[PDB]
Amino acid sequence: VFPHPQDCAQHLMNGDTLSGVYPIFLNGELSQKLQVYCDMTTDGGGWIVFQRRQNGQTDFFRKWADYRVGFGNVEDEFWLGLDNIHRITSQGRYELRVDMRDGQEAAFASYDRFSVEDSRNLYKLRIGSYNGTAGDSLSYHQGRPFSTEDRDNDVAVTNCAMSYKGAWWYKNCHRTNLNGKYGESRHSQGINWYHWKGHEFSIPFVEMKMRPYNH
Ligand SMILES: [Ca+2]
Repeated sequence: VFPHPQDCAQHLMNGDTLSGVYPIFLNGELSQKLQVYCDMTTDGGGWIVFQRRQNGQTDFFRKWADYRVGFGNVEDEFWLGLDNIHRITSQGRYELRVDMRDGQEAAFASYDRFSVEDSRNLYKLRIGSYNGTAGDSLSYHQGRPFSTEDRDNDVAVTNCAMSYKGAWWYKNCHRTNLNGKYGESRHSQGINWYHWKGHEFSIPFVEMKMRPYNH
């Protein structure tokens, strides 16, 4: 159906049902290949996973350049890269899902719009309306630029990314911190999703993922 799938939903539509690594072609262009991890099972499948935490073996306390280009293994812990996320979210309207787990407990948050702006606009976050079980901890970050420890774009007098061991669309400073320090229970420094587990619990497994709206 789609000779050059531009996301995981188009792969799913072609008949590919197994989660794993797929090439997607941005704007359907053969020359714009990007390797991604497709979640083909959650809520019907078709998701591009663009962030994962699961074991703490990958350092996330990186700099702007690293968050721009991406790092990590898409089969393990990684960040797809802010330029890539901007390009994907510019090719249509995407929804965001955040899946989180703590042992046998699980929760999710979904937003019916998701985009980041370009480099010049500091990758500002845009999210739609919320539904789910984890609580809405991301709307606090609506409209905010991205910040890293070496590039403070937040509206705190402090450096949020340095103080809270992360990289995020910080304001003053956060309700979620999913690029924070793995396993870190000190208040607001770990992998927090406030409305699910507060600021003194670091979530051991999180995935951030996106699929075309109303798929
Ligand atoms: Ca600041």
